Amino acid sequence: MATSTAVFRIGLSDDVEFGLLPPLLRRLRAEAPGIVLVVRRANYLLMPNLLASGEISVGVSYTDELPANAKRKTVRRSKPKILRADSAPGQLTLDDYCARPHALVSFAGDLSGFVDEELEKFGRKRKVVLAVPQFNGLGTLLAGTDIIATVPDYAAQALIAAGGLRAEDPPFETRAFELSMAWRGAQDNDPAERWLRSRISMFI
Amino acid sequence: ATSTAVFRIGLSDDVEFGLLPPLLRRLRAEAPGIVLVVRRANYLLMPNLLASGEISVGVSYTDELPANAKRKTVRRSKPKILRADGQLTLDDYCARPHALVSFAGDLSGFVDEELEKFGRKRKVVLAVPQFNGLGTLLAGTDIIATVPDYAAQALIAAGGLRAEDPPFETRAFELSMAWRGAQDNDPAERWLRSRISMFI
Repeated sequence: MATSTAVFRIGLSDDVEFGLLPPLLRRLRAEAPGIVLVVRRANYLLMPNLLASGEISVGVSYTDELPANAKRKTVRRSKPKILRADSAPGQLTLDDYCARPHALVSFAGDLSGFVDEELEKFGRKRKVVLAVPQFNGLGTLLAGTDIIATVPDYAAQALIAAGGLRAEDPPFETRAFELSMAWRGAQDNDPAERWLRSRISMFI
Repeated sequence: ATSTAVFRIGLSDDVEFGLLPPLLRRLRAEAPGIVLVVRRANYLLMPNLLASGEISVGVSYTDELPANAKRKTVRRSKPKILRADGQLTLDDYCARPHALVSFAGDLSGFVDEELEKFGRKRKVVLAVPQFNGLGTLLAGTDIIATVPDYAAQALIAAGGLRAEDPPFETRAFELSMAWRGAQDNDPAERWLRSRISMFI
């Protein structure tokens, strides 16, 4: 692989890109200086599209369902986290949660999510005032407001690292998709792709 | 001011990164009850979201405009070079490795078209979809990136990088706001386009 000038196309969740990419880039550069990396944005909705269409060979993303012609590997289990920016003492109760306005990380413009689906089961609801298509930058949008966001704990970690937010366990149970490495069945055999995937796994 | 309506806007990665926070602060200050949906769309994907009705207004580099649609320039082009290592000469610029940001999966960008006019070329070694975290990405490397000035301002504010003017020029980073002609009369939509235009 040292003499390779091949171009590689991978898909990454926007939060995963912060931690995975810098150490990864250094490894491929040092051992395969001719290879070019193209990173596409990935989420659990675009993930089957990116694989089935050929836009990426492998992705590291939150994943829900994948095409039948796709292999996958869990890289990290997720639990939900509440993010807030106000200064009120104490953890949010369920009543507090349902009364405050919410920011939703929605990858296709929906104003409701799985949290709303779960709250509806118990006859409760919430008001979403903001839908954003990514995780990063969310702290700049919540700052100085009482808007709260419900995100996977991996995204929460990166957003807490960005500063200005508090993280807590939600006052109820909701979904949190796994972080996965997923690739298409055809490329399980490929040595160049096996090599890239083994290099990604060296850092996550 | 008392509006509680839902607005759906499309923004490229550079605009969502550097300009959405000031825009949102101003939108919420005037109309605290509005609901905002932001869709991510680069300069090639944007027109599809406008034609399909997924958004009512988009902000991106100049692209294809669907039928019935209108556009207006909202910010002039001012690119900046970012570096983590004096000012870079043109020969240094064409010799350093380049990271390309959010060009829909391609290995070419606007700068490649500009350099060709001098019979020059560059080497793109990396393509990423986001501007946030570029500092930690270029840290300890000779890789440079060429971003719009509003993205450079936010990235320099986080520390670790230096920003310079490029050794050539380009209108290619001009921001244009596009919308459908059917919504050209909606007072709520025209309020929104008015505020986007003002707060650039």
